[PDB]
Amino acid sequence: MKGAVLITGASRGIGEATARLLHAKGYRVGLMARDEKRLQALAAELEGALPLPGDVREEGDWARAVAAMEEAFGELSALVNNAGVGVMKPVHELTLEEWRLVLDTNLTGAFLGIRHAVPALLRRGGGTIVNVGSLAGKNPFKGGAAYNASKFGLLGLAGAAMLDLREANVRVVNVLPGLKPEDVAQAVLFALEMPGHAMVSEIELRP
Amino acid sequence: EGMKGAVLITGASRGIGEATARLLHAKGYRVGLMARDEKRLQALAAELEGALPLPGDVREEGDWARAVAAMEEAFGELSALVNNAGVGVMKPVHELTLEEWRLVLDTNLTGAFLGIRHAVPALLRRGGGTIVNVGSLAGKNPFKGGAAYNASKFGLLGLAGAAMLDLREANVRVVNVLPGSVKLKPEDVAQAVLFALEMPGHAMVSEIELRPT
Ligand SMILES: [Co+2]
Ligand SMILES: [Co+2]
Repeated sequence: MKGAVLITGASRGIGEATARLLHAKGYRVGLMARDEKRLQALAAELEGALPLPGDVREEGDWARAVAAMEEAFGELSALVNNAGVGVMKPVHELTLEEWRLVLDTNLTGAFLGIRHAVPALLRRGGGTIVNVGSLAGKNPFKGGAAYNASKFGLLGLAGAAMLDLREANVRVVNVLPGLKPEDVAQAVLFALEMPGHAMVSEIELRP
Repeated sequence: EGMKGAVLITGASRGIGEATARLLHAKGYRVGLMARDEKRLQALAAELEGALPLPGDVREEGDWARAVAAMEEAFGELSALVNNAGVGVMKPVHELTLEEWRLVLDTNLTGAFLGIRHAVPALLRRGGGTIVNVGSLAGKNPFKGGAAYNASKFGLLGLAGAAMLDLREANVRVVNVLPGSVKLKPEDVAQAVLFALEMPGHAMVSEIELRPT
């Protein structure tokens, strides 16, 4: 009875470390990821976890994932918006398709996560939404136009969302890594157990 | 008189956009008026001789391609771009539809990207130029109902920051013009946009912050 937590980009990096940590801590986690091959292996490692291969950009996949969490665990206590991809090229060399891939996955994906998760959290009397910040701090860098745009956008989305859901006992917390994936994973764990009283809205880790 | 530059302005039919158009044109700059409301663009184009009415949607690469090209055919070149297009839908984050969300982000954020993508080549043709982004307070201060608006305004700074680092070696200056922290008239912003454009070349300005006096 630790709480059902949905995690995007769970097949690798921070997502995987987070998945592994929460599962080893008694959390019943849902693993959302695009890479089916990796997810399949992780689904057998974390027995009990709910493997949910899909596309964070698709609103349909989000409906199915949240519905699946409630059907398998009876509820959704938290969402960890981690999913994040990049395409490092000079701003004027990026194509619309590349721009969209990053923005739709990193930013639109988080928005959809929130939209589809809130209704499920409300039915549980509340919950937590954790967003993973940029893995390169909050300073612009060459070739990062799309990436920075998505990560900065994410903060704006999270800031407004925090104010919106605050009275419905839904805490929006940002975990901003900008070392090791196991580190960020620890930060996410803290955000899920420590707060609760809806006060901490941002945890930052040293570069 | 008649060789100050050719500037393409988005959201030119109203507010800051229109104020920038009137000033720059009065100062000798050739201007392209980009906005969706064709009637208002035509009306404003009539008030300014030479002004190029370029109705179009900043979300479409197609309209940007045609706009920039129209600029080069009418004025022989494009010297600068001013991003001022914007739309707003405010409401609780989870109550926002995917459609309402895309309207805001594609127009306010993707629109600037497409603008940089299609204006740069025309600027590289003449050896350089300027891209001015009109910022917003919503770019730093979250607020109830601003999920999509804040996200697009925060993201704009991310895009702009990396953009200036990518283009500075090609002599393309990306400068941001935005409000202070804590009323600012449309004419005041137009003035800042004016300076950003006309200033000597040497470790120039990357950002100009304004506030009501
Ligand atoms: Co993944
Ligand atoms: Co209009």
